[PDB]
Amino acid sequence: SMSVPQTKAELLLAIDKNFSKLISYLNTIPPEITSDKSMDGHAKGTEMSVRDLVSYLLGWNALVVKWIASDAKGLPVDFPETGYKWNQLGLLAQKFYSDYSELSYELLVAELQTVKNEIVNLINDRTDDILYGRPWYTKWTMGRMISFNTSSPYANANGRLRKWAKNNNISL
Ligand SMILES: [Ca+2]
Ligand SMILES: [Ca+2]
Ligand SMILES: [Cl-]
Ligand code: NA
Repeated sequence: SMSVPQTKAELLLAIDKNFSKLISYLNTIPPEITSDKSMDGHAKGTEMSVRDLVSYLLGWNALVVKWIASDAKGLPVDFPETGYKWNQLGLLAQKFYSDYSELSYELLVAELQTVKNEIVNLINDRTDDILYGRPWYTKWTMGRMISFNTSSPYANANGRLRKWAKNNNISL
């Protein structure tokens, strides 16, 4: 649907559309301002930087790749992550923050592009039946696990960046 992809084609489209927009925004923003803690954060009342936002996106995108790739190698997978429950997603996002705290904006953007390319490759190697035809992780399809961690967060990031750019001298 327009809300949540329900086919392989829709998933690829949402990724392509939302990521193309995101990368256009990330390539526009002067890197010199990407450490200002001037964006509203995920939890209300917090603040984050553009670099921090890229770090959060990278963590979710790397995670879904790790789930799929590890499963495909016949390895057990902890969801959402080893040591975390599904009601600890803020805590998990803070792991990403620490994981990537010393990485530059430029390296983060490059890494995000790399893992986005890898998720597209994983999708391309599969079919609609694999992605949407049956459950994969408990009640959820693989395709939904992918959009939940890629196209949906990309679109949220795009909206956050549009709002922020209005107060930071950036047209986009
Ligand atoms: Ca903001
Ligand atoms: Ca505050
Ligand atoms: Cl989703
Ligand atoms: Na989906």
